[PDB]
Amino acid sequence: SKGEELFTGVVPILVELDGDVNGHKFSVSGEGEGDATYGKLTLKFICTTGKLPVPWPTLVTTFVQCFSRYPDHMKRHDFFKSAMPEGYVQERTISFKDDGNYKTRAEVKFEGDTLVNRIELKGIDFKEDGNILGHKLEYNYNSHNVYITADKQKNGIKANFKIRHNIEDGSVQLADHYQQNTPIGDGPVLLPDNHYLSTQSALSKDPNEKRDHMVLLEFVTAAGITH
Ligand SMILES: [Mg+2]
Ligand SMILES: [Mg+2]
Repeated sequence: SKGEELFTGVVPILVELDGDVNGHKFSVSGEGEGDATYGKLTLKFICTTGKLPVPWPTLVTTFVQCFSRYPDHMKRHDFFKSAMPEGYVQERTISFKDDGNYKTRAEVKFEGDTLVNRIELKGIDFKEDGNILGHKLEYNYNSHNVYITADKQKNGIKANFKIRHNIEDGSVQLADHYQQNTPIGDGPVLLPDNHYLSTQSALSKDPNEKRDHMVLLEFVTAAGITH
């Protein structure tokens, strides 16, 4: 199909987010590249407004699942690439257990040859000395499965998953994710059978970077269907 062919090589990525969490307003810019042939993403994010008022890991899922590797036998289930180049809206509610929530609305599409993720994020109901506003989360990331189901009435998909953020005391802060994707354009899109994205992420720091930032290396493979 047309949109999957846009991803057979290395594709430059731009991410731009504006956020307001409990009235703390901030912006982040990111750049990198994806190689969906290998399910591979490399991204660097910079807080352009100063210090990020929430922990970097809490934003990883919000900051391009079109770069997932869909095995050849699963290509007919790849909604994300099928919506390209016109793109898709991706919306989430992220519910931090015993704390606040983020609501995100993003548009993922090509601008020229560059894959862009533009996000508005709103966070409310956070506790002033909870794990988020209190910055009690370790700078690391666990592996998780993203469970995808079709949403035919919206010509799109939904997903549900649980992200676990490690707390500095050794405990875990659960972030329940509910997700909806809808295509922006008028091209045909693929409505998938149930499957999941097996996702692993590593966070690091650029030793030469003094702005508040995050480097992300992520690998994602679609799975759960055998033939
Ligand atoms: Mg291929
Ligand atoms: Mg731990």
